Amino acid sequence: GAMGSEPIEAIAKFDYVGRTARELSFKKGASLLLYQRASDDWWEGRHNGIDGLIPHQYIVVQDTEDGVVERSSPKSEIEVISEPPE
Repeated sequence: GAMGSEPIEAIAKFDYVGRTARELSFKKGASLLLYQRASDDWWEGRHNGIDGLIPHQYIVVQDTEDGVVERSSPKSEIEVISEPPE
């Protein structure tokens, strides 16, 4: 960064094969884009034009901004319930 509002970059450090239809598959060295931390183990992100889930333990997130703290932390309950559903 500074990244402002843009998605965070990460690189795959290990190969990963997706085990469900929601999960991205990628090879070590791949460039990944991260939109939002879903949980300690998982991100919502993008690889090769396709949005899906990416496991935290298979990647290295690139440095800096904060900023990134919002996208890097899972959304809290109180944040989600602050607005009605669509």
